[PDB]
Formats: sequence, C-alpha cells, structure tokens
Amino acid sequence: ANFIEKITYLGTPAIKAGNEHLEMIVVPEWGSNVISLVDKTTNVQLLREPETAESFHDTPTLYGIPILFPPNRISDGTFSFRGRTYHFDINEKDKHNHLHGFLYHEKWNVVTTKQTDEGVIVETEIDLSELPHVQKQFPHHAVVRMTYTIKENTLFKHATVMNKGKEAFPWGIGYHTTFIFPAESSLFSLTADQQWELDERLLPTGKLMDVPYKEALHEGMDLRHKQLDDVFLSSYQKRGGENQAVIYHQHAHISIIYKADEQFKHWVVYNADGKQGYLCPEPYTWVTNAVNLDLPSSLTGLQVLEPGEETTAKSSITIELN
Ligand SMILES: OC[C@H]1O[C@H](O[C@H]2O[C@H](CO)[C@@H](O)[C@H](O)[C@H]2O)[C@H](O)[C@@H](O)[C@@H]1O
Ligand SMILES: OC[C@H]1O[C@H](O[C@H]2[C@H](O)[C@@H](O)[C@@H](O)O[C@@H]2CO)[C@H](O)[C@@H](O)[C@@H]1O
Repeated sequence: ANFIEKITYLGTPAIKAGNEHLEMIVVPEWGSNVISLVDKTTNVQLLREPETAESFHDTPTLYGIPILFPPNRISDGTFSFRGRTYHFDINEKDKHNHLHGFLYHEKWNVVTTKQTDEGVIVETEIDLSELPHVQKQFPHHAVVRMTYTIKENTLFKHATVMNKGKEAFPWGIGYHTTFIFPAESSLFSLTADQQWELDERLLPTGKLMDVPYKEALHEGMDLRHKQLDDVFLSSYQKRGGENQAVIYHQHAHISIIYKADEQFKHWVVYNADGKQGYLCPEPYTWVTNAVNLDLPSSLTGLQVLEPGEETTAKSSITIELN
C-alpha cells in the first residue's frame, strides 16, 4: 500500500509520498530537496529539517537532501574543458571558490508520479537552458531528472543527467544529505581507506593519504570530539565490496544504510564542529575541483556527456530495524 499527497511545507508546495514503512517529502521549488524522511514503524524523522522557511534559505545545503550539480568547490570558479575556458560565480569569497553548483536554489518541475505494487515513484526535472544566469556561466543544454522511489523500506534516489545540446560537457553530481546525528548515541561507518589531502581552501593537492583510523571507520565509530570536513576516496575502486555510509542510532536500534553505485567515487563527510547534532555523508561522483586536476578520470571520477547522451547515477537510503 502506498500513497501520494500534495501538501504545504512551510508555505511552499510539496509532495508527501510513501508506504507503510517510509514517508518522504520533496519540495520541488527548493531545488527538489527531499526535506523529510520518516521511519513509520518507529515514527522518527531521519533528516535535518528547517525551523522556518527563512532559516532554510539561510543555508539551503544543510537540510534534507540538497542536490549538488556539480558538487563542492571549483577554484576561482574557473576551469577549462576541451580548450574552452569557463567562469562560474565565486559564491564562496574567503576561499575564492564556486561552491555547490547550480540546482540547489532553483525551481524544479514534477514530470510525473506513478504507483504500482513496486512502490511509489515521484519524478522531478530541471532544464539548465531555461535558467539565463546559469547559461552565462555554463552555456550547455544540460537537463537533470531525479527519480525518487520508495519501495519496501528503501528510498531509491536516481539522477539522470542528459546532454540535449550540441557540445560535450563535463559533469558530476553530489548530495548534501544531512542526517540527524546525535554525537552520544550514534555510530558511523564508511567504506573508505584513503582520503584527499586538502590545502587551506579545501581544494585537493593531488595527493592521497591513508586514513589512520580506517579500521574503526569500517566497523562503525563514534564521532565525539572529531570535526570532519573530509573528502574520502571510496574503497570500492581498489578493493571491491560495498560502497556505502552507515549510521547507527543506538537507542532505537535503527540502521541507516546509505548506498551508492560505482560512479560515486568520493564521500565528503561533514559535521561542522560536531556539536550541531547532524552529519552529512555526501556521496559525489567526482572529487572536489575534479575539473582542474591533471589526474586520471577513473580516480577523479570526472565524466563527459557527448550530445544526445545520458547517464543515471544510483543511490539509496535503507532503514533497518535491529
Ligand atoms: O582554477 C583553475 C586552476 O586549476 C588548477 O589550480 C587550482 O586547483 C588545484 C587543485 O585543487 C589547486 O591545488 C591550486 O592551488 C588551484 O589554483 C590549475 O593548477 C591551475 O593552473 C588553474 O589556473
Ligand atoms: O564558506 C565556507 C562554508 O563551508 C564550510 O563547510 C562546508 C564544507 O567545507 C564543504 O565540504 C560542504 O560540503 O559543507 C560545508 C558547506 O555546506 C564551513 O564550515 C561553513 O561554515 C561555510 O559556510
């Protein structure tokens, strides 16, 4: 049994959808942000929700599931692709970067909803050629379609990126997924062995380094007194196995299994100062500043769509009760 219901989320239109296990709320106007994810059996919210519409706008990448296209930093907002140079708004002024892409602060359209025994689908979409200011920065006919499916106890979360233009473009995608993370009763684990070393501007130098506490990181570890803003290299590339973040709420015995396919080669993990009760295990298909690295694509995970092509990048959130 499953349902869709149109609602108002803090004065914005929104869509609630779900089954007997999980409910989502997606707000198309807020960059198609999946702002709420609720476990119906235990009745607990899993995502960091905003108090007021205003405080959501203050920081639109620190609530629910913000879409980062492309993710994280480009230095000086400048890169070159196939001879051609680009200039993106430098919205991060101290570090002199462009930060977090085009689509998190924009109006997305609902393409369609669909319901079968296979669970409930909501689809959203944005055509970048319909946003004049983005075209100044990035004159390409990129179209992004999100497909959200709740089925059994899982939210499947698929990004289809399409080139409907006449020139090839590099692209990567990331999510700023913000989970409620209580430092004293929450354990965290990630399939990662190495991380990207960063300069003062949170930009990759090019070098990789062993994660000292990698064992603990594999098994599940508390984050008490540990400030993270780290760009990890998914272990799957070298070792196979899983590609996932896991969060474990000790009180209610809830496991949140955040899976992602082979295209997601990096996870940025962010908890601000560690005293804010949240955590952002952010899977990216490409490393920070990927566009500006003279490094193999199988490492940076940089991708290219030629005219007429499309790719789908798959991730899921699984709630397990144990
Ligand atoms: O912004 C275009 C520049 O990209 C490279 O340099 C930046 O990115 C590096 C990788 O993160 C940083 O280490 C470096 O400090 C940044 O300036 C490229 O090396 C430059 O030639 C480009 O101008
Ligand atoms: O202007 C800098 C901005 O970012 C810092 O934290 C970032 C983090 O570095 C990124 O990797 C990103 O994914 O998460 C945060 C922004 O969403 C600072 O901690 C933050 O206060 C500041 O606004």
